[PDB]
Amino acid sequence: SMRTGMLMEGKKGVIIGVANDKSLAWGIAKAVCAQGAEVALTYLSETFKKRVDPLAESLGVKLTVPCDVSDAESVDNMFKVLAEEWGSLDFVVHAVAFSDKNELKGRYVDTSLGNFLTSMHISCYSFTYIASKAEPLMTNGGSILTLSYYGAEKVVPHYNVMGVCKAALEASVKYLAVDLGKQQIRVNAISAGPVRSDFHYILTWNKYNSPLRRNTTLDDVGGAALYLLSDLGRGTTGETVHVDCGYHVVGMKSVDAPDI
Amino acid sequence: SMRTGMLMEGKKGVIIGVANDKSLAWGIAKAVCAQGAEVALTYLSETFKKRVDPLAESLGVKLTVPCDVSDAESVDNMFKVLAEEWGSLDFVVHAVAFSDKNELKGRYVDTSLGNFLTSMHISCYSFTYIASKAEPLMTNGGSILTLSYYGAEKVVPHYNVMGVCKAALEASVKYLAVDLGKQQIRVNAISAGPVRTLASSGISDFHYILTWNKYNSPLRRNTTLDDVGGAALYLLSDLGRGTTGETVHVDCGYHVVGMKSV
Repeated sequence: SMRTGMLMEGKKGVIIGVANDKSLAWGIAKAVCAQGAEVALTYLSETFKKRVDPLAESLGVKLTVPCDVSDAESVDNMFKVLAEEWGSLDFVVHAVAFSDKNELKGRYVDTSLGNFLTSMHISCYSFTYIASKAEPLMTNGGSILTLSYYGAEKVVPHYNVMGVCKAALEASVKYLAVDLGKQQIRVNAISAGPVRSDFHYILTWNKYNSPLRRNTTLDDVGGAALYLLSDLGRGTTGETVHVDCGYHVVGMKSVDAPDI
Repeated sequence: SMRTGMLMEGKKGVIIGVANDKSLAWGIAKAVCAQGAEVALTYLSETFKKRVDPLAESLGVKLTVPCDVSDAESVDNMFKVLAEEWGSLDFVVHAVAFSDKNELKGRYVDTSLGNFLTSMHISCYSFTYIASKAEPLMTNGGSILTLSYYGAEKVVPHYNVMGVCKAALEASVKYLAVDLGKQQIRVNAISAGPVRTLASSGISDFHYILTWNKYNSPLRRNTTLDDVGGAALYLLSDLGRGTTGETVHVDCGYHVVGMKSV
């Protein structure tokens, strides 16, 4: 639980998507809390609250609030609570995605309408709606951040409809940046490499072929989130920053990496 | 009505989205028909058959079929009709998009859920569904084409959720190209510059968009239906056999402009 710097001192923000200590949302929470941020964590509903409690305790988080990002009334209530507790907000982190697991295993061309719309609602639209509700609380400027992946830009096998959803999200970041920039609110994404069967293969491929010859870590993603959410990042908006050990630059499997 | 070449001789295909003679879909139809294609034109419902009849007659099109891309049964019936008439298909052109006109006037951040979902369904998902229906009719290869716009890539006015929908569409093109390429089916998009379709739309932002593109594009003119037709001829004919997953800009160069023409 050790705080190690003061880069986020005096900044208050909500992180949406921390359900365990292995996730990207957790890596970001740990990084900003270690730099003095005052954080609220969300949990899906009362039934799943006891899972967030100890994560909040280790971070030093004192405010946890219910939020189901597919439910407009739940999101509205969450911001009402933050408004009452804090009056203003400095940052929002949106680390939530959803898509049908079985359709990911199939071909993209076989995607069903229901899965397409559900995935788009949770993975893409929720960010826009959340941004709309955060705006009146972010009077003194601030920073809103979401997460993406290289499958938004190039075809990654079995990422299917999530690639399409993340492409939509990356575009939404740009349109949001224009709307919210009038209030000095930045809007950005981190395009993260995979962090350590299908998943094992993608992770190994990234290890073998990335320029740094390692996988992305939670600490890497936390560092980038600190840039974007602190005063260091005041001049960057509408951007998708790759935090993937350089994988995005590679146009072909390394000649001396093994095929797998 | 006069055929001028043979680039599409022996190719059969369906064009979805021709409702008048001013649209991109019409420009494409005119171009492929003039090169010898056998074309089927869709119309939205029985109400609109009167509007498409004279367009089809002037193109020499003998097959028209209902197709409302929000209704899976309608789409399924359309491909049933093509399979019965032709047995196989060489090309598909998808020129359909929809969003709530009132939300376009406002801010992207105020987009409603209903508008987002409906725009996504019609403007992006329908292309994927149509591609899935075409696949078994194109075992011998061919070409599937959709339309996009620079608002998919960069923020432009009076576009809002359509920018997000088009970005999703351009990503879907890439995924579809991987799925359908083993069968030698190419999947591509044309990112077209704005064209005047109405004498006056009554929307100042549209006048602005058109004017800005005209004066600041490298060619110092607006995109025409002929321009888009020619690009479609590349992508849909044998000339385009080696290109797939691509979004080709047919916008008089506007996409390269970082500031303004001097």
